[PDB]
Amino acid sequence: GGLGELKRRLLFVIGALIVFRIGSFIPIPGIDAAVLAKLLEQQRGTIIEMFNMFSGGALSRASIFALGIMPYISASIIIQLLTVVHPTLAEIKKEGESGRRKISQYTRYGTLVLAIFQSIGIATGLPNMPGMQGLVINPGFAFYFTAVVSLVTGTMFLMWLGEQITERGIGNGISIIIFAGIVAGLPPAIAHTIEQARQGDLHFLVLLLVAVLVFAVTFFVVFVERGQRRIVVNYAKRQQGRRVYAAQSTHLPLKVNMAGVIPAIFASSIILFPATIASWFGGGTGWNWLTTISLYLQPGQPLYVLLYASAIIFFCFFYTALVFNPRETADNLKKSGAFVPGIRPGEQTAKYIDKVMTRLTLVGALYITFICLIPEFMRDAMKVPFYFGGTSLLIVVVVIMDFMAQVQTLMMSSQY
RNA sequence: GGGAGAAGGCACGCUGAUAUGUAGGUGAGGUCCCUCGCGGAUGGAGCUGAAAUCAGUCGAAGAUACCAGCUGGCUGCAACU
Repeated sequence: GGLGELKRRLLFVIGALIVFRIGSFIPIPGIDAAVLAKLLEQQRGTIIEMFNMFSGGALSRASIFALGIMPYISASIIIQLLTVVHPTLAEIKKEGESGRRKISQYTRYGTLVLAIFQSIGIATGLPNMPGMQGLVINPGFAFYFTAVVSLVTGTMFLMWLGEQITERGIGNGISIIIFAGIVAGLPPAIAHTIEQARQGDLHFLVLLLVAVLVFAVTFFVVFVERGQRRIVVNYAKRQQGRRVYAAQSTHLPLKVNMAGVIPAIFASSIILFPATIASWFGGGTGWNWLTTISLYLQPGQPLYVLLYASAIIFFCFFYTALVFNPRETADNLKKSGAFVPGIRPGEQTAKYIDKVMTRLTLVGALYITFICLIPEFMRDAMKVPFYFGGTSLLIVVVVIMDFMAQVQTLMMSSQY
């Protein structure tokens, strides 16, 4: 706040959020958001609620972003999938950053194609199914083309905003946009909670217990994320071997979390994808089957909570194992002549680190599972609104902690 | 040539550093050359590894056991194995 350098970046990010907000408050022409918002009040609109949380609340308002930034993440999932399966992309990836720019371009183009396909499916399928129940506009090719091009331009401009915040400002664009979109719904929730509290509909003690529990979860997950296991190693004697004296790290820190919201968003996309594709048909055979299997996975249902929990565990474990590389560490200790008591340098050192991280990231994922599990049972028992949900809290905490970590990192780098 | 191992004396363990194993010994990967091979040069990862010096430490005793010359002076005879 004091430094002007970070101040300009802050004003840039905030301003970007302003532009994004104004752009998100503009509904699609020929679409009434009132009947849509009225439709979400039923049980058939509860299944799309979880998908609405990642749209920044622009889904109910029928803004220029239908799916939000989700198709970009899904596009990244598809790109990584083709990278794992097809060796052709893997070869290009090994050609250096020059091929990484190609993977980039193909990821953006894939995002474009997915945006087009999803625009077509959504706009054509759901409204025109009854048809013309929610929309007055006739099911013609004009409305189709209009909706397609509109959602394409919207998603493209959104990606542009994501690139601008990432480049000309601190932190990730997608991260801060999703974060802002999530925390934007908190003040109306609190306001409506207070207004209904004086009506006798909601008890004050309940809200107090909710707030206290939220603060407790906060303090807890903050305490956990900064928790780490350090490996003590004393090296080295005999100063004329051209390695010592260090003047280096006397201990190797090991963090439970990376940390990032990427596994959470990815897992969210993966789990919600079958729920998203089945939510396009409200009536007909979709009501008899697709709507049923859409009710199979619900934020209020324990099954979806357990499945999403397992997804969180798997994605977080895989990501944590992917980011941290014991090879580079072992090579770093080898070139410096570090000898671990405990050990002998080689491949045996890499197996030890993996052995520790396997017993670490596991119980860490168990902790995250618990933290994600509590607010659902709290929502069932205390009847708290959906803005207090566990996923949103996790996203907020991760985003804030990681952003502040990056800030302190930049301040430490600029210091010495 | 010998006599001579003459006689007589000195250090000797362990641990650390000089060097997280040195001097040497071996010689991978790589790059180059080739009359292209079980080739040549470069190359130094890994592996092996004395000796010494300095500092410390235990014990009455460090060639701690088994192992492993008694030595010197005069003379007879036979040169010698």
